[PDB]
Amino acid sequence: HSSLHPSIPCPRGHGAQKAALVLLSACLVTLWGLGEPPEHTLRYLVLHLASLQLGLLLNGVCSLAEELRHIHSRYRGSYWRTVRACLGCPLRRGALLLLSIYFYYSLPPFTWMLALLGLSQALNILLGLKGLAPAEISAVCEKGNFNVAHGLAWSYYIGYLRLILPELQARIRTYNQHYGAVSQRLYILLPLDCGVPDNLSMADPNIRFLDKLPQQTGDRAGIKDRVYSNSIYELLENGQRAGTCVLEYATPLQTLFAMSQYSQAGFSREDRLEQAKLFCRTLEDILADAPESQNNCRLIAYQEPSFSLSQEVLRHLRQ
Amino acid sequence: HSSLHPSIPCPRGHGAQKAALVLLSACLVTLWGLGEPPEHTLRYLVLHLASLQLGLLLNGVCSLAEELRHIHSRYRGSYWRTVRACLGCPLRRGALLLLSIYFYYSLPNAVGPPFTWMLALLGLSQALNILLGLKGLAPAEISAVCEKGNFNVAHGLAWSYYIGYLRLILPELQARIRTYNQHYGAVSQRLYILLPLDCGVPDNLSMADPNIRFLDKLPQQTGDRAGIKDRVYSNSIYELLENGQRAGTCVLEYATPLQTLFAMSQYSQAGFSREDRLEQAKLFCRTLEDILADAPESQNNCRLIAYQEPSFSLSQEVLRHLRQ
Amino acid sequence: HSSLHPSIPCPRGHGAQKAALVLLSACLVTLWGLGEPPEHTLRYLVLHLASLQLGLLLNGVCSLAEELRHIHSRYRGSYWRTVRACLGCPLRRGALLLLSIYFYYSLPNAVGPPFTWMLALLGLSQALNILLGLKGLAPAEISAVCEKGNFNVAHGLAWSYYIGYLRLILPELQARIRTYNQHYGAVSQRLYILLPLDCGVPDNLSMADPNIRFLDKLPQQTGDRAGIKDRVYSNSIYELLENGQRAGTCVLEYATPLQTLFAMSQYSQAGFSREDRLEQAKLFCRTLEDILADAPESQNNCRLIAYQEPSFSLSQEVLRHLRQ
Amino acid sequence: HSSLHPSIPCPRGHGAQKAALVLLSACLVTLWGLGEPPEHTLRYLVLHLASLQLGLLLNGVCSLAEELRHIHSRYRGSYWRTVRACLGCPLRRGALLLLSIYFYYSLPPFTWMLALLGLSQALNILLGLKGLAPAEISAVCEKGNFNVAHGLAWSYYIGYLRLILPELQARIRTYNQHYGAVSQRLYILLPLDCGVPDNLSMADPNIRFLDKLPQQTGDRAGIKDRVYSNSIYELLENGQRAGTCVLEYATPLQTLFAMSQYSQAGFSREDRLEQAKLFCRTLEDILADAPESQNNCRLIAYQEPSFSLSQEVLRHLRQ
Ligand SMILES: CCCCCCCC/C=C\CCCCCCCC(=O)OC[C@H](COP(=O)(O)O[C@@H]1[C@H](O)[C@H](OP(=O)(O)O)[C@@H](O)[C@H](OP(=O)(O)O)[C@H]1O)OC(=O)CCCCCCC/C=C\CCCCCCCC
Ligand SMILES: CCCCCCCC/C=C\CCCCCCCC(=O)OC[C@H](COP(=O)(O)O[C@@H]1[C@H](O)[C@H](OP(=O)(O)O)[C@@H](O)[C@H](OP(=O)(O)O)[C@H]1O)OC(=O)CCCCCCC/C=C\CCCCCCCC
Ligand SMILES: Nc1nc(=O)c2ncn([C@@H]3O[C@@H]4COP(=O)(O)O[C@H]5[C@@H](O)[C@H](n6cnc7c(N)ncnc76)O[C@@H]5COP(=O)(O)O[C@@H]3[C@@H]4O)c2[nH]1
Ligand SMILES: Nc1nc(=O)c2ncn([C@@H]3O[C@@H]4COP(=O)(O)O[C@H]5[C@@H](O)[C@H](n6cnc7c(N)ncnc76)O[C@@H]5COP(=O)(O)O[C@@H]3[C@@H]4O)c2[nH]1
Ligand SMILES: CC(C)CCC[C@@H](C)[C@H]1CC[C@H]2[C@@H]3CC=C4C[C@@H](OC(=O)CCC(=O)O)CC[C@]4(C)[C@H]3CC[C@]12C
Ligand SMILES: CC(C)CCC[C@@H](C)[C@H]1CC[C@H]2[C@@H]3CC=C4C[C@@H](OC(=O)CCC(=O)O)CC[C@]4(C)[C@H]3CC[C@]12C
Ligand SMILES: CC1(C)C(=O)N(Cc2c(F)cccc2Cl)c2cc(C(=O)NCc3c(F)cc(F)cc3F)ccc21
Ligand SMILES: CC1(C)C(=O)N(Cc2c(F)cccc2Cl)c2cc(C(=O)NCc3c(F)cc(F)cc3F)ccc21
Repeated sequence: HSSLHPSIPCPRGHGAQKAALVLLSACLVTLWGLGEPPEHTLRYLVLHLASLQLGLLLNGVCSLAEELRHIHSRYRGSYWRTVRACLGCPLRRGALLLLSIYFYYSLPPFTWMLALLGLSQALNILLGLKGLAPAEISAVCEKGNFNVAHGLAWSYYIGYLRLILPELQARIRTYNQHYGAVSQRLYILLPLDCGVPDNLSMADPNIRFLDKLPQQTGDRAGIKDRVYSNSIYELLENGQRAGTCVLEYATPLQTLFAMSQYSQAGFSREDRLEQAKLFCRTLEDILADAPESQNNCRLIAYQEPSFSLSQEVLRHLRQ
Repeated sequence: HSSLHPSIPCPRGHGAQKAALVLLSACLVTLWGLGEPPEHTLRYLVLHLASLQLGLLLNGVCSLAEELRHIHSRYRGSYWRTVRACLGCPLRRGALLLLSIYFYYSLPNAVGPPFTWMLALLGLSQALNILLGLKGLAPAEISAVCEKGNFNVAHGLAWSYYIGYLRLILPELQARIRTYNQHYGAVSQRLYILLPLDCGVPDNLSMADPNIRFLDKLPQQTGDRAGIKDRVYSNSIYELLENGQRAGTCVLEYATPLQTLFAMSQYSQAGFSREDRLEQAKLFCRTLEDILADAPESQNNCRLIAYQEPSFSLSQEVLRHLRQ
Repeated sequence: HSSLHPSIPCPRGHGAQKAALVLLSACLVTLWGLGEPPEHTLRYLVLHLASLQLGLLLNGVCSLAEELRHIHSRYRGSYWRTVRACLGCPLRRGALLLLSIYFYYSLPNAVGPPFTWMLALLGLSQALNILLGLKGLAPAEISAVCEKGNFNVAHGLAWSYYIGYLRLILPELQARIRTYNQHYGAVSQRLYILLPLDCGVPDNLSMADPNIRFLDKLPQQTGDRAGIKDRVYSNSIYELLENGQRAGTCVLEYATPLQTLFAMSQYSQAGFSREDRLEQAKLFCRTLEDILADAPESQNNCRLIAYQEPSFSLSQEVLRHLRQ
Repeated sequence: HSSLHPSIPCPRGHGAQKAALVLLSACLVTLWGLGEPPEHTLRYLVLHLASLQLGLLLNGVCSLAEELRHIHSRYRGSYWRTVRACLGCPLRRGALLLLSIYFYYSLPPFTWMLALLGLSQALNILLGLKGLAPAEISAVCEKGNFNVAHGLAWSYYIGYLRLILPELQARIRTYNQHYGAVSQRLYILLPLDCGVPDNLSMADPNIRFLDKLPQQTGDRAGIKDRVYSNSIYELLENGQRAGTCVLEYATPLQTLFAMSQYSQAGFSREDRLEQAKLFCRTLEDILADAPESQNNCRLIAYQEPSFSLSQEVLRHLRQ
């Protein structure tokens, strides 16, 4: 469970499997109560599974009709890779297919039923009856890591935080020697609504600006001088300075907001809120394990309901 | 169809629906030939669809158990949104469930068990599907769902690259190039972005090809971003050597997000494989190409270079686009 | 739900689908009670749906005749796009047409004629529907289609008002107000927009309410737009009288697009009725409210006043929002 | 047929009615050939129409379930207005409904068939089978004038062109007296792709800028001084001035482009192109009839494929 903010969803668990197990127990008890012959039960069950497997075969063929066009670009020119992409594993799938064919032909008309199954399966593709529910899609994305926020969080850590955080420790001490000493941490603001104004004082006038740390420079991706700059802010309580820290907005959140505005992005407000929460979770998880963040940085997540933002930083700064 | 590189896949098309239509026509012709009673055909088709709908109901009920745990964080604390996520649409799904229940209870059936026995078996089979994983999507179906939904990481990386870096710098780039030319051969008036589909992206460009060397940088651009008081955007100028003599000079850079894809491959915590890296690298190029095409700020002031290593041509690749 | 005024309609909801679900449940219960053979029920339901699909095919064929004339101008000169526009989706529609033809030819029927006789009658009835206009949409269905598709004129007017005027001026408005206050009681730091749902909008605001009078204008703002070298955006300052003494002063204007709606009502060539004017005027307010809510440039620097005349309160209405 | 550009679609005609008439003739000839009893033909036809009318009644009831919620806001608190909105005209609809009920009950089970019809109609709403085709929607919008471009064109004429064009004649002469005399017309550019750059020279360097006309001022909508300004441009051919005119981009086209970019607008690229063409057509039609445009303005529509834009203005300027 995340410690940043209550609104952050936890990773999905096994609850579906437990519900399926309860359903299995109930179904078996019901079959025991009904008193129908066990052999007929087994026959019907195996026939149903065989029919499902054959429907899977036909759906895979329909998908293969599409994937073969991409054979060169996506599948590097191998027909077998395309076939596996459509069927998952041709060996296991072929074994189950042969078993299903044998059992469905033996146990019982085969040809008429096969045609009826193909007709049913074709309508599923054309009508779209097998479109997955939002929860099913969300679970698939989270397990596979097919998420916008996943890439943004790793991009943020790999590029910015990985480089600057080690140097941050040295730079802050240099500033304190040159100059009221500032806290020895970088504080990152995570607005779950993705506000992120470019001037921090506009967010809260109690946060006012102070001189900058020494610039950090590095050679990167063919640009010989990438300059990394950090600003210092003072926090006002009762109208006087009550804290001083190096402060940031998570810039990737600004990308999520902009994606929500552009029509070409295909990115909605609901996607923005879900991905914003996900971005916080994965960034929290990575920094926990990351060697670079010994004690160097702090994450602050908040959700505006007259807001406390200045007090929010102070609370963690005092903490 | 992408113009950057032959290997970049085109967006998926309707071919699956065309194959489904061919299959449907063939199945109808086969039923016509078989000569079985039409009423039996219709009855059993409807019964199969009804059984599928009931299995969907039960699977959603199983899913609903997990989502109810997240109700407060993921679904705004409302039960209806949870049920909507699990079942897709309560009204349409309820209508189809009523139809399925009515027709399966009412109609005679010889291929399937009576209603209650059938329901017990259907729940048993759905529980087996859930526990064993017998219904998992194929990787091609997952890819189709992701590309239709825009769930890929490369989509987010490309949009971040456009919104943060290019959208700001490209407008100012013309003025900075004119200033550099007037203050000072004259650099070309475009920014050239290199896209290695293998995601190598060395920091020191000289390491990639000795025929590329570094000149004095463009004037720095500064702007206030995300609560940081103004920060530097900088660009480097390079000269290109043909047989050891300058054939061309240009403003040039690697696409930084490709380094993120490569690093994500190395880190175990990322759950990102090398196969994903190549797939997402191609998708990044395709997405960025589409963005810059429509983007008004990027009209003819930007150019993309995409290549894959087969002694490499890199310096010639940049020269090719410059003289073109 | 809009906050501007009680009379502004909320967006349409799902109530129609809920009523349809209630109807479906009642019909299923009625069929259950009637005790007629289930197979007859299923057969005749399927036959009715098949007849509807064939009628749709014929109607699309009739429509296709008109669209083929426009092929080059409206459909890029491609036949497939014309057929797509007429039939919606060739693949899905073809699948359903094959199903309909197969089942109607194959199944026995007592309520309808044999296949060819039925086809002749169905074409006759569809031709009558087209010629007589017997299938025209009700005005409520047209309104639902328009609001779902965003086909209303008020949508375009609101988006033009936001994109052209407010998006530019509102950011500069703060600096202009600060400049006016420093150069010089002090005007409030917000722009107030008046929205008469009757679309009166007189040019001279003093004519609307003598208690409103005009002060020295804000500094002019100039910018280059649409091939015109810089042009003036100007705003007027007003003072508000309570019992003949200044209670408040503000920057204020009528929403110009409402004059367009009123004028469109007067002009015969516009094909725009007074009933449409009131409907679109409310929709304009609702659309603008939604735009400014999400728009980042309009955060707390803009305010909307909406009212309908029942001796009018106008000056008090502005005062209400100022002190609030 | 529009004279601006070939790409502009003409208003839809009667072709559908002619096709329906041909279909009617073919169906009647087919019925004559089949030789089935005419009385059975009439009975079946009337029963089909009656069933369609009853389905219409039930659909109207389902819609009324929704519209009643809006009774106060949209329908000014009248139940009868809501009922008419759902049914179109309760008198004619009730007459046809009573006739349909009578004929369907008399001619033939009624109750079972009525329930089956209701079940069929309910599925149409829930499944959405009656969603109109794009061409049907487009025809409805064009006839009803439910279009974004319709409002934009009238807004452009009512506000800008109506006011300035009369004054334009006087102002141009004033400029010629003060000062190479410029053409006595306003030229408006209509890019069907909705490009519309803010600086015209950027579109084509052969178009260069020249001093402005005297400013026009007016009192408008509570703003005491609305200033209307027009710029003058010179056109280069063979590298020297070859023309001088007052030149404009149609600003509403810029709105269409921006709407295409914003996600909140629900406006696509295809909508942008269709509405851009429609905007040209309606603006062409209105100015033809409008009293104000005696000879004062010219419309130029072009569609970029290295473009001739400067030559395009010259061609019409020479014309
Ligand atoms: C009485 C019943 C009533 C019901 C209605 C039935 C009426 C059927 C009527 C008419 C058919 C339409 C006109 C035909 C002529 C055009 C064809 C062509 O000659 O065209 C063919 C066309 C190639 O063209 P292309 O070279 O341009 O490639 C384009 C590519 O397809 C696009 O791919 P995609 O759409 O995103 O998937 C891409 O997007 C696009 O890109 P770009 O933007 O550049 O244009 C281009 O590349 O596709 C094909 O080969 C597929 C052709 C086969 C698909 C047929 C579906 C199944 C149909 C019927 C079922 C019966 C089958 C078995 C029957 C025997 C019994 C078992
Ligand atoms: C064995 C079969 C398996 C198949 C599945 C069947 C299972 C059925 C199961 C469970 C039902 C769901 C839980 C029920 C408790 C919640 C209800 C509530 O108590 O709630 C009621 C809720 C009011 O609430 P509310 O005050 O919050 O108003 C909101 C409003 O509705 C929203 O309007 P809309 O959705 O855009 O149309 C607006 O958008 C939202 O706005 P906001 O954003 O502010 O929230 C709010 O205003 O609506 C209603 O009165 C409608 C209630 C009736 C609709 C029922 C549909 C027909 C259903 C079944 C057919 C059988 C009928 C006849 C049967 C007898 C035989 C003839
Ligand atoms: N070649 C190049 N030169 C630049 O100056 C530059 N600036 C940004 N970018 C790249 O474009 C995109 C925009 O960055 P964004 O701010 O949205 O996310 C950035 C941002 O959240 C953070 N970050 C990076 N640099 C800074 C910086 N100087 N100051 C504050 N935050 C920074 O870390 C994220 C990833 O940066 P990069 O992974 O190195 O590549 C970025 C990114 O892909 C640049 N690319
Ligand atoms: N109150 C107010 N003060 C202004 O300065 C102002 N400027 C524009 N607008 C209004 O915002 C909207 C956006 O204008 P757009 O340019 O996109 O369409 C404008 C534009 O295409 C054209 N037009 C109007 N004024 C000018 C002008 N000065 N110069 C060139 N074109 C103009 O005619 C259209 C309708 O103008 P109005 O219908 O009177 O109100 C406009 C409009 O509703 C203003 N509203
Ligand atoms: C399950 C199917 C077969 C039958 C359901 C019929 C009705 C009882 C359903 C249909 C749609 C439902 C409504 C759709 C929308 C809403 C808004 C929804 O919004 C909230 O207030 C909570 C969301 C949030 O927290 O933001 C609350 C439930 C409610 C009233 C629902 C209540 C139950 C309704 C009426
Ligand atoms: C009518 C139904 C029942 C059967 C149709 C089956 C096929 C013959 C159809 C299905 C989709 C069609 C294709 C879908 C997409 C295109 C792209 C389309 O694009 C263009 O080149 C013209 C558009 C333009 O002018 O931009 C040309 C037709 C084509 C090849 C179509 C040809 C005919 C196809 C293969
Ligand atoms: C398309 C066609 C003709 C077909 O090929 N099958 C294969 C098949 C099964 F899928 C299932 C069992 C036997 C056969 Cl033989 C089929 C089945 C039904 C049916 O009524 N299934 C209910 C049902 C069960 F019988 C057992 C179960 F465990 C769950 C369940 F939901 C209707 C039509 C068909
Ligand atoms: C739902 C139910 C039971 C019902 O209420 N009707 C009413 C009705 C008609 F709609 C049409 C005719 C008679 C009746 Cl009685 C119906 C009809 C059919 C059918 O086969 N229609 C073919 C068909 C025709 F018969 C004549 C025609 F001019 C065109 C056409 F397409 C199937 C099921 C039903």
